[PDB]
Amino acid sequence: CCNCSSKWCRDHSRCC
Repeated sequence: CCNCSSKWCRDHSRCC
């Protein structure tokens, strides 16, 4: 999935 180091990842993905 994306990286939790970027707000986009936390917003464009629920893997965080």
